[PDB]
Amino acid sequence: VQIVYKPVDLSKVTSKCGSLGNIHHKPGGGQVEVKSEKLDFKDRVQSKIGSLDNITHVPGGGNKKIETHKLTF
Amino acid sequence: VQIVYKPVDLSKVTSKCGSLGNIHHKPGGGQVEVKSEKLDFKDRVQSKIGSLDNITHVPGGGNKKIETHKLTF
Amino acid sequence: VQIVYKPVDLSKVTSKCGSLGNIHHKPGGGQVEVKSEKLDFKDRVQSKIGSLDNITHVPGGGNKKIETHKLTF
Amino acid sequence: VQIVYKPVDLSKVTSKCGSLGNIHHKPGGGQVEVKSEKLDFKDRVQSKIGSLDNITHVPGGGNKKIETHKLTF
Amino acid sequence: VQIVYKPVDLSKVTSKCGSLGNIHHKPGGGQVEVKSEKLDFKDRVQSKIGSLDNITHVPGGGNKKIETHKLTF
Amino acid sequence: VQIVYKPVDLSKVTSKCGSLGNIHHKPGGGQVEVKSEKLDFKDRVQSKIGSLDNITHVPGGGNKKIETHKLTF
Repeated sequence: VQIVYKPVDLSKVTSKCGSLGNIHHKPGGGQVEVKSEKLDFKDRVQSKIGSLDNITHVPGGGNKKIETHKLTF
Repeated sequence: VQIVYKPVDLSKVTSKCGSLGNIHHKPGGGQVEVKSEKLDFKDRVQSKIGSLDNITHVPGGGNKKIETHKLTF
Repeated sequence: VQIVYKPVDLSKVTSKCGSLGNIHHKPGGGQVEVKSEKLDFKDRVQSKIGSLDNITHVPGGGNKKIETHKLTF
Repeated sequence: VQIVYKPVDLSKVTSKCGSLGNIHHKPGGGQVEVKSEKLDFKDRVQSKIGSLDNITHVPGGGNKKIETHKLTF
Repeated sequence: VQIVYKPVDLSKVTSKCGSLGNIHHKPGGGQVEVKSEKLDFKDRVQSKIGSLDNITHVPGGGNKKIETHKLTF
Repeated sequence: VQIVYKPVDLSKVTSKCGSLGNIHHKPGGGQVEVKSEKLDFKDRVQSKIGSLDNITHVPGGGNKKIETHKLTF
């Protein structure tokens, strides 16, 4: 048995941007009011209140090559 | 048996943008009011209140190449 | 048995951005008011209140190559 | 009279367990509210209220051999 | 008369357990409220209120041999 | 008369546990409120209130051999 596994790649993944900017992200500008009375928790509680986990992501290029080569005999 | 596995790939994935910008994202500009009375929880609670997990994502190029090569004998 | 595993890569993953900036991220500009009376917790509590885990991420290039080679006999 | 009582016993009672666990028992997570007004007992009273006599029993092996030998002459 | 009582035993009662754990027992997580007004008792009262007599029993082996030999003459 | 009473035992009652642990027992996590007004008892009263007589029992091996021999002549 001969197996020859010779995949060849000359690919390009490219971008050109003349400028990138003037980007505004303002989560949670409105007031948040939470009022709790006489509550009863008999098991686990997770509480998030306000402005959490918000992302601004502005990469000058966010290009991806994802590449898997697999041989199973 | 001979198996010759010789795929060749000269592809290009490309973008050009003259400029990118003036982008405005404003989640949760409105007020949030939560009033809770006499509630009773016999099991687990997850609570999110306000402005959470909002994404602004402005890649100057967001190009993707996804590529899988598989041989099973 | 011969297995010859000779994958060849000449790839490029690239970006050019002429300028990158004027990026604004303002989570939680609104007031957060949390008022609790007579609450009763009989198991674990996690509480986050205010402005937490917000990300600004502005890489001059955030390009990725991900490349996996596997041979199983 | 000759009586020979010679039962012979090479038996095995056996278990193998790869792992045992992740067992949750939560009796009485609901509230109990008892309101008694103007009751009249002319004899003995036994009252159990709440969470009583609850068993969790998790033996790593819970085998029984029960063996009775009786001779009546 | 000859009576020869000679039961011969080579029994085994056995377990092998790879691990035993992650056992949770939470009786009476709910509240108990007992309100008694104007009650009359002519005879004996036993009252149990709350979380009583609850058992967690986790033996790494719980094997029993129970073995009774009786001769009546 | 001859009575020979020669029961013979080579038995074993056995366990092997690779690890034992991570056992949690929390009786009476809920509050107990008892309010008694204008009650009248003409005989003995036993009252248990709160968290009483609760057992945790975790023996590394909790095997039993019970072996009873009786000859009645």
